[PDB]
Formats: sequence, C-alpha cells, structure tokens
Amino acid sequence: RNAFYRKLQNFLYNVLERPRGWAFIYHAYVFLLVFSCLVLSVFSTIKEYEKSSEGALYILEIVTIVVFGVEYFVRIWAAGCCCRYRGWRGRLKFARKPFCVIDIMVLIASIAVLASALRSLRFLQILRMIRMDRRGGTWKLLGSVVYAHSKELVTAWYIGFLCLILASFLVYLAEKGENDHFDTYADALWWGLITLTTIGYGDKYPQTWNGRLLAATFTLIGVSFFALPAGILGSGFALKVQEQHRQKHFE
Amino acid sequence: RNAFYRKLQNFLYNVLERPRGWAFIYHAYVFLLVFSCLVLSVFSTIKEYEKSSEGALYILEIVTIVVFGVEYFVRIWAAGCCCRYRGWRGRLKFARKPFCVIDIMVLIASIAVLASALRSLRFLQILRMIRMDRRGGTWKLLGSVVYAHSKELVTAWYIGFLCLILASFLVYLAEKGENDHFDTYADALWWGLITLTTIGYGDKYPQTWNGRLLAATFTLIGVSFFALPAGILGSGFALKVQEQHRQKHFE
Amino acid sequence: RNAFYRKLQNFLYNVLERPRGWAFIYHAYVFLLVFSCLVLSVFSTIKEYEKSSEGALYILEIVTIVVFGVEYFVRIWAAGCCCRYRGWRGRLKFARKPFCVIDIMVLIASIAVLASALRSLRFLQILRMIRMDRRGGTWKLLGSVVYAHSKELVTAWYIGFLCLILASFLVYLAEKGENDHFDTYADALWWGLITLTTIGYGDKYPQTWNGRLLAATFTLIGVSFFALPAGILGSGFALKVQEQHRQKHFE
Amino acid sequence: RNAFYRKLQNFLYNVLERPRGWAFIYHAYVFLLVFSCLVLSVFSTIKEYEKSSEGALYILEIVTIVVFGVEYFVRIWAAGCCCRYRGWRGRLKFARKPFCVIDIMVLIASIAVLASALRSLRFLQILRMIRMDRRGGTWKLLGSVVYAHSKELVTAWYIGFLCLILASFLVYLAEKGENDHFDTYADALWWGLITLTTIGYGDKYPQTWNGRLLAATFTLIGVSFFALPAGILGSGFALKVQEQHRQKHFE
Repeated sequence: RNAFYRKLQNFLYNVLERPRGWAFIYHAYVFLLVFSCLVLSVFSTIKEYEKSSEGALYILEIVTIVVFGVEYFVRIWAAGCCCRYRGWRGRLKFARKPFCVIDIMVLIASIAVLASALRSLRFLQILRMIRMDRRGGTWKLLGSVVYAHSKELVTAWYIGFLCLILASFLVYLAEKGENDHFDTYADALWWGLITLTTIGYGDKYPQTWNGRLLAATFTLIGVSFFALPAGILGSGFALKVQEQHRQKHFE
Repeated sequence: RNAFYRKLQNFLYNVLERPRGWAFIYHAYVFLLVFSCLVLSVFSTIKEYEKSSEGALYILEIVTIVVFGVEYFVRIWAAGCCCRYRGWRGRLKFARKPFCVIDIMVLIASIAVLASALRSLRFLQILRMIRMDRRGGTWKLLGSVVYAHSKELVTAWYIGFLCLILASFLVYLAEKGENDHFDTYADALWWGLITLTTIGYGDKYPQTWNGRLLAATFTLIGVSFFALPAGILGSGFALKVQEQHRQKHFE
Repeated sequence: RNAFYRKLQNFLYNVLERPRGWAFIYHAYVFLLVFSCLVLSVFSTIKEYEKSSEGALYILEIVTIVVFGVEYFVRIWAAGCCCRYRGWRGRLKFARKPFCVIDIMVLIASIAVLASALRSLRFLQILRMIRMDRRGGTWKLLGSVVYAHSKELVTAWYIGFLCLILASFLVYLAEKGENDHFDTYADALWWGLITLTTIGYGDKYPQTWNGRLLAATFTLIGVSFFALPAGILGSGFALKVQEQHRQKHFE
Repeated sequence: RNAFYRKLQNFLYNVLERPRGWAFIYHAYVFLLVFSCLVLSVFSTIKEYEKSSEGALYILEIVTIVVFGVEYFVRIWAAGCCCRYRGWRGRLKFARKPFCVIDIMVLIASIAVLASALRSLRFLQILRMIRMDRRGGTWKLLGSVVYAHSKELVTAWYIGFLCLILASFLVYLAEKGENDHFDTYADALWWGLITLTTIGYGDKYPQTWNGRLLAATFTLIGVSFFALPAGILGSGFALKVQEQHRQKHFE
C-alpha cells in the first residue's frame, strides 16, 4: 500500500514541479483557465456585454478557485515525495517557502473577493499569471542574453537616439510655419518616435517638400537603427540554443 | 517496346512524385493555374467586375479540371513504375492511400459544381492549394524549428504579453477622461496590441502628455519583445540550413 | 615614355574596372551625379518647382553627359592595358562586348535627347543606375542566397498565405453587416494584406467585437510569418560573409 | 598618508576612466541627470507647461553644472594616478587633450548661459550626451560591422531602391486619374517610400483595383528588401560577440 503511495507521489511531484512532456498538457489547461477568465473579465467592463460576461464569470471564478485549491493542496501533499521534504515538519518546512505564502495569499484573497470588485479580481488573475513561472526562467533567460549583448544594445539605442533627435530637429525646422502638425518641438519628437519605430499612426506627417526631403533620408537610416536590437537579441537566442544542442549531443 | 515504357514510367514518376530540378517548372505552372483561378474568383464576387471575371472563369475552371484530371490519372498509371506498386492490385493499392481519396474527391466535386456556387468553387481551389504539399514538408519543417526554440518563443510571448498589459493599463489610467479613444479598458488593450506589433492603424492614439510620456517608454521596450520571435525563428532556419549544407558536403 | 604610359594604363584600368579602395571614391561621386540628376528631375515634374529645377537640370545633364563621355572613352583607351586586349583590333574587340554597346547607346541617346522629353531623360538615368553594376554582382549574391534557402522561404510564404486567407475570411464573416469597410471579400483580403505586413494604413480596421477578437489572435501569428523571410535572408547573408572571412584568413 | 592617497587615486581613476562593474552605476546616474534635464527642457518649450518646467529646470541645471564640475576636476586630479601623467606638468599635459578642452568649454559655457536661452542650454545638454563616449566605442563598433558587411548592405539598398522605383511608377500609372492622392510622380514616390518601410501613415493609399493589384505583389517583395539590412547587421553583431566570447574563453 506504501508502494503505490510513493509511486504516485513522485508522479504527481514530477507533473506539478519541473515537468517534461505531456505534463505541459496540464500546465497548458491551467493557463487556459486563467486566460479565459482574463478575457471574460475584459468583456465584463463594457456596459452592454456585462450581463452575459458576469453570468459566466461567476462560475468560471469558482472553477478556477477550486482547481487552484486542489493543485496547491496536493503540491503540499506531493512535496512529501522528495528525499528532503518529508513528514509534518518537512511539509511545513515547504510552507516556509515565500512563493508558497504568495500562492496561499492569492488563493485566500480570491475567496475574500468571492465572500471595484471585478478590478481586484482582475489584479488577482494577473498575479496568477506571474505566479505561473515559480522560478523566473523567462526572466533569467532574457537577463543572460541581454547581459551578453550589452555593448551592441547600448550602441543601437545610443545611435538611434541621436538619429531621432537630429531627424526631429531638422523636420521641425522645415515645417514650423506651413504645418499645424509640427507646432512645438515636442510634436516633432513625437512624430519622430512614431515614425522611426515604423508605427506610423498618421496623425502627424510632413506636408512640405523640405520635410519630405529630410525625412526620406532619415527614415532609411533610423528605422534600421531601431529594428536592430530585436535582430541582435533574436540571433543571440538562436545561437545560444544551437550551442546548447551541441553541448547536449556530447553529454 | 517495354524499354521505353518503363523508362518514361520512371521519368513521369520522378516528375510527379518527388522532383528535383526542371520538374519544379511543371509544379510552378500548376500552382499558377490554381492561383490565377483564385484571383479571378475574387474578382468575380465584386458586382461591377462580375461579367468579365466569370466569362473567363468558366474556361479556366474547365482547364484546371482537365489538367488535374490527367495529372491524377497518370499519377496512378506512373505508380506502376516503382518496385512496390505494380499491377492491377498494386495500382488499386495506391488507390487505398487516403491522400488519393482526398484528391479524387476534390476532382469529382469540381465536376459536381460544374454540373452559392462560386463560393464552393473557391473552397475547392483553396483545398487544392493545401493538396499541393502531399507530404506536409512545410508543416514538418516549421514544427521542428518551433519545437527546437520553444523556451525562447515562450519567453518572448510571455514578457511581451506582460508589457502589453502594463502599457495598456498605464495609458488607460492617463487618458480616461481627456480622450474619447480610450473609453474602456478593452479600448486600451486594442490600442496596445495594434501599437506593439507596429501596425499603427491610427484610430486610437494618445493625445495627452501623460499618455505620450508613458507610451514613449513602453513602445521602445514592447516592439522589441514583439519583433523577437520572427528573429528567433529566422535565425533558427538559417542555422539549420547551414549545418545541413555542411553535413551534405561531408556525405 | 612608354613606362609611365603603361603604368598609368594599369592604374586607370584598376580604377575603372574592378576597384578596391579609394577608387570607390570615384565610383561614389559618379553615383552622386546620377542620383542628384534623378532627384532634380523628380522636382522638375511638379508645376510650381519647374523653373528652378530645369534651370539647374540643363547644366547637370550636360555635366553628366561629359563625365560619362570621358569615362567611356578612357575605358576603351585603358582597355589596352590588359594582356589580352591590346591594339586597334583588341580595343575594337572590346567594342564587341554587349555591355559596351549598351553604354554607348545610352550615351548617344542622351545626346539625342539633348539635340515627353524629361521623362525619356529620366528613363536614361534609371538605366545608367542599372548600368552601374556591369557584372550583376548584386543579382548574383541575392540569387545564391535565395537559392540556398528556398525551402524555408517557400515554407514562410505558404504558411503566411494560408494564415492570410483564414484571417481575412473569418474577419469578413464577422464584419459583413456592421461595417462599411468590409463590404466584399476583396476588401477583407486587402485589409489582411495591409495588416499582416504591419503597414496599417488605417483605411480599413475591424470595429466590432467579433472582428477584434479574431484579428487579435491572427495578427500575432501572421505578422511573424510575414517577417520571417527578411530574417531568414538576413541571417543567411551574415553566415555567408562570416565563413568567407574565415576562408580568407586561411588562404 | 601617501598610501591611502594613491589607493583612492587609482580607485577614482578606474571609476572615472574605463569602468567595469558597479562603476556603471555612477555613469548611469550621470546619464539620468542629463536625460532628465533634456526631457524637462522639452516640457519647457510648451507654453502651458512652462512655469512648472522652468521652476524645476533652474535647480536641475545648477545641480548638473556642479556634478559635472567636480567630476571634471577630480578627473584631472585622479589623472595623477596613472604612471604616465603625474605632477603639475603631467596634469597640464592631460589638459592638452582635445577632449578635455571640449569638456571644459562646455562647462564654462553652461556657466555663461547661467550668467533663445533655453535652446542654447538644450544644445549644451545634447553635446554632453555626445561627450558621454570619450572614445567613440559605439561609432567604432558600428563602423567595423558595417564595413564587414558592405557588399550585402549595398545589395539590399540597391535592389530595394530599384523595387521602390518600379512599384511607384506602376502604381502612378494605374492611379493618375482616379485618385487625388497620386497627382504627380513625386507623390507616388512618397507613397512607395512610406509603404515599403512599413510605416503606412495612411495619407496616400491606392484606391483602384489596378493600384491594389500591383501594390499587392510589390509590397511582399519590397518590404523584405527594406527589412534586410536590420537583419544583416543584427546577425553580424550577434556573430561577432559570440566569437569574442569563444576567443575570451581560450585566453
């Protein structure tokens, strides 16, 4: 009777803590519960779609609080699997983890909201999505790659920033009188920031020949300097994962 | 007489199944037939260009049904080339392939449409374009590269998503009263999604100083996090094809 | 007297044919002459800026025809440097080159225009910019890298195309009645093509909740599939030039 | 007494000249002083936000002139650390550096402005941001990578430029009569430049079927050719920093 006990204890510990394969099926369905509750709470703030949305948001919040309740409780129970945490003192030593106090605070708080209501419920679902990491693996991966490429990212930002100020000043000089778009300097800076990221809202565009002649040169230079750091970090991620594949095929 | 028989049988089998060189000339012209029929069927749904379009769409549909008819029939006939499929039982064993039932269902269905008509014909040309793979080589290439980079794509989406929600909430707080663009939260989320992908329709843009000060920081961070996964998969494809070139120059 | 003769002959042959270093100074100034004549001819087609533009365009066309005249004539004269072309028969054997007939046809044609006038002159300056290669080095570099990555570019285009048709059909179904933007299918296809390339003109945008819910998912998938082939060819160019640097540092 | 003297002299020399770690904390706070003075001077040019902005801009300019004063003076004093510059003649030999005359000219000039006033102060803060390099490390890194990839950047610009002229001419031919957007050739060139960089202001868009049919093909080709050089330089930066990591892990 203890055999199937400990066998399922390590099975649930490996599905609830670091998973490998079809355990991501369970982590995807819990992410779909918190994502569907987030979208439905967005549909609840509109005045005309409020009745249908909250009519389903009540049962979906009860379902999410139950599913998170049993997943927390059997994370504590399946923490008795591992060779370090075992026993009453070991399980309560797992209660000493600050992430477990965070998760139990959120869970009792969702009971308290279900005992500006929907805005607090929306804050609690956002914090459950931040809770989904439990290890900062996304933050640590981004921090390692950003720190590895710090000289090129600073170079891309610094040269793009100086091109932004030069382009905005030259266009403002060209189009101060003949255009109500470019009334002050700050309007030229907002035009340059929206153009050089290739957003292009269209509320401000140069309408003289001087502004179009100057912006034609500076757009070709500047949008490259602003599209750089996505390319630098993109190839940094791909090179890092390629060498990890080779350093896995050895060991 | 059997020599030229089997010689042309393997020639047509290698042009109709996996081709190498100038056989892609034939596969490009059949793709141009289905693409020209798709564009002309789009021109047929407009009320003022309907007579010219359907006047040519009749003969182009008869041509496409004939060309696909002979290509199907001599795929069955040239399946007698290969050392496994040969004979009446072997050719009908090639009829047992589920892709061949799919192709023969589409072909008889285009006869049935030529015996909401143009919308069904348009569905049949779309399914012929999906039929153009016959092996899922595009889906299998994308699936291998996406699965290889799953940790970075999840990191890019997760951090870009949290930046989207923070930027949309801060801009909404800044511009709830002084702007009819940002009336509810869902309008701030639609503004953030359209800006951070650098679409920039222009229907919603921040018009205060608070919204422009907050969106200036978050646009520089967020558009990088949304342009990441195209860079990650782009360098993943290029690194994969470079190592396949080196592992072809050995063997 | 023959020594300085042949020394300057090889010097001018190496500045006019394949240059290395500060000879690109001369090729940049001739490109600036043809670029300044192109921009000034664009300023000549506007009715209010026509007098100033053509007043300078006359002398700039005479200058460009003289500079190209002496560069052609001393390309023929400095073709007597190389060990193959030498003598009257050798120089006229260089006249047999089809690129030299192209260049001499353009040069006599610019005399003929200077003996719908400005539009023909604008065509002649465009063809001089195509003449600037003389070897197709840009076309051959692009053709080698595109042919090396043909399977991924076809995969990116094919999957982006199917996502475009699915997104445009779902948005059209959502917004046929409640929006004059999406009146026919072809308007939904034009909206999808302009959004998924992240242009975002703003003339068509979805205004219901159905269209915004469907376009929110498909924009995140589709703009990645359309930004792929610039990333694939960008990393293809960078990987190719890195290996050429290593295969130069050996030999 | 000389021991702590020289120990702190090399400590301050290594925090003020080439820093490594937590010395970038000090260089980040001085960059935040000049960035906050730049943003506040932008808020000062608007007529309605002028009183609050200049009320804080006075004390922030006095603070920046004091902090830069002591940092200059103890850069001269801590230049006595290094084994070459030491003594009265050595410190004044460091005054002979042209960057030190630049920095002392800016500092006395900010005293002179504090003895079109705010525009000159804004020019002086911009030149302090250019002064932040002191070595051109950003310009030298960009120049090395741009020079390494000069053949591909010229290929990307040349082929994108020819696609721009062909697309603009074909769209202009299609939409000269039926559209007030495309009145002259120069309006077609401005439409093509804004579309092919995927800005998409929306002031000019093709409204016929001819212009939309031609722009549909040329947008898919052209936006790739314009997004190329950001991808080429992005992967150039990532490949360069990867090989420098490997050539640091050896030595």
